[PDB]
This record gives sequence, C-alpha cells and structure tokens, in this order.
Amino acid sequence: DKNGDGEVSFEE
Repeated sequence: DKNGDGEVSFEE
C-alpha cells in the first residue's frame, strides 16, 4: 500500500 512510513516508508 501507500502511506509514507508504513510500507517501507518512501511513500510506498
């Protein structure tokens, strides 16, 4: 998904 930190950060 996209979050910013959750998913290996970096707005993944």
